[PDB]
Amino acid sequence: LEICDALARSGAVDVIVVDSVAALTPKAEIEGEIGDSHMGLAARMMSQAMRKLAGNLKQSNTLLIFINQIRMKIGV
DNA sequence: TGGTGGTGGTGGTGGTGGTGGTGGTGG
Repeated sequence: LEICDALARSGAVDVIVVDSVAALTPKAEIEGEIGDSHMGLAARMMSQAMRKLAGNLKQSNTLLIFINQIRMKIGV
């Protein structure tokens, strides 16, 4: 996301794509171990990223495309 | 401040309908 931000700020690129938001691990998770909580870090990271990108995208007139994946909820 | 992610198949029910006639013996 910081590559995306620093690229958009320059006004050079006209389209950016992120191949899946289901692959953007938080840092602490990468260096931790399997089975740890790592509760809601991804959500906080994504919210901050949007809050900080919406408007730099506008100024630079860039179009940013996300791809996602389907998961299912238990207990519904 | 900010949400995650689907498990595992179970047990059989009921019987139908009959077809065809051979061969005379003693004065």
